[PDB]
Amino acid sequence: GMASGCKIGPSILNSDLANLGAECLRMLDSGADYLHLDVMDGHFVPNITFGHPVVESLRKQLGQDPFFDMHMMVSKPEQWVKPMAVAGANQYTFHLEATENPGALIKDIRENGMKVGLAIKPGTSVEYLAPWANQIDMALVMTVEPGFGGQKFMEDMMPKVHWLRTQFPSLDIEVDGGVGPDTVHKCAEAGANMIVSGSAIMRSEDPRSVINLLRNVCSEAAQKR
Amino acid sequence: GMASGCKIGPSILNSDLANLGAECLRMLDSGADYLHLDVMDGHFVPNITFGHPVVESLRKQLGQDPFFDMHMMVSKPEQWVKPMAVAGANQYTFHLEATENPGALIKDIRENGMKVGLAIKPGTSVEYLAPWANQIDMALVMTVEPGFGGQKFMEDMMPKVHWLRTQFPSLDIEVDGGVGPDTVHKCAEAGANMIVSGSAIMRSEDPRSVINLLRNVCSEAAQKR
Ligand SMILES: [Zn+2]
Ligand SMILES: [Zn+2]
Repeated sequence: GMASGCKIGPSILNSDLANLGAECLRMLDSGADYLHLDVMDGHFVPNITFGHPVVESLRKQLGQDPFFDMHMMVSKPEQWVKPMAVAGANQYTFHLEATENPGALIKDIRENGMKVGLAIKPGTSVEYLAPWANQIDMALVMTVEPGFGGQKFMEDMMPKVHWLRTQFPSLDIEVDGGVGPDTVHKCAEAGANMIVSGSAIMRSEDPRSVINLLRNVCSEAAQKR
Repeated sequence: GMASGCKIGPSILNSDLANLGAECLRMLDSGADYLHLDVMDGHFVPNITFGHPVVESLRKQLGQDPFFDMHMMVSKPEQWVKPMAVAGANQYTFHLEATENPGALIKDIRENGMKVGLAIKPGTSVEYLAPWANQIDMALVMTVEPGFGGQKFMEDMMPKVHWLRTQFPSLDIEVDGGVGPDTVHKCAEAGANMIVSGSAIMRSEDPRSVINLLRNVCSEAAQKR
């Protein structure tokens, strides 16, 4: 199959947001494959993080090479496609629950020169990604309810990851929510190959070591597939 | 009267948002009286800037002394009072157009230990501020339409500032929108004593010089009142 082999994308929300450029560089210097940037508009989820203006500053600072995956937890994803492309995002991961026209939105993301991610919240059945799997670059199975503080990793989401992996062997599948050295085993064995992790990396004196561990656990499961 | 002296609060949206702490420290080291932080939720205005998690990082870096004025351009300002108070905001400036119960919000802001600001956009008659002028710490008369890039300063907003100053000699009155060395005379003469400016200060080589100029022009007007 053509699934990408394991990628680790640190989430930066638990980083020092007052020094976000330096934090990102630290993640990339520790071996991050991509940067997972969580954008929340206070409507789709009960929190407000940052929008395309922060993204543009980050792009000016880091240059063109680093890959930015925008996790768009916003209620009108159609509205931010162009501003994010102009800001320099590489991938636009929108929520199935935030539009009535996913098809048109996928076309617009592509028309704007970005890769397409499609995410689903815990209550949304995995079956609803099926008609879109072959038309996207990456699927995101969330493993916490977004926008809430201090949510435990949800083991009962793994059947969604396994079902996606079984039906679409070449789809890139991301997990996002409480993923760390302990929960990554379950995510990898279930089929996920794109790992988002935040506090487990940000709490460490040695983020390179934590990213290595995540990638290595992910790989050992992927080589068995 | 008890109108505060002249105060300059740089706006930081044209700063390097990937180095926001360093940018705020530079403003403070340049004589800024406060920091004016524009919060936009992508609904009340067509832009998403940043929320309380970024304010919390800023407060942790800069310590307890600097004063943060939150310009809350959000559709549900009731929702972010407690989160902003916990993040360490000093003043919460909400928009009169963003609520049908300004009275209860003013109380809630004060219960959460913050100063109270009340803002009106250009299309909103200044008469609508009057019932609340004595009950707030600061009124904000916006001098551009919020949410759009590169808007010209609106000279036709000056009569709103003057009416406010005449009716409420002890009220602190803020102007926000394309205010700089070339428009500050008009704002001061009209009656404004809190001056928010962006690029004119941010992109200067001598930001202390620009802050001093803005305060000095403002004082020359204030002395004649
Ligand atoms: Zn995310
Ligand atoms: Zn403002």
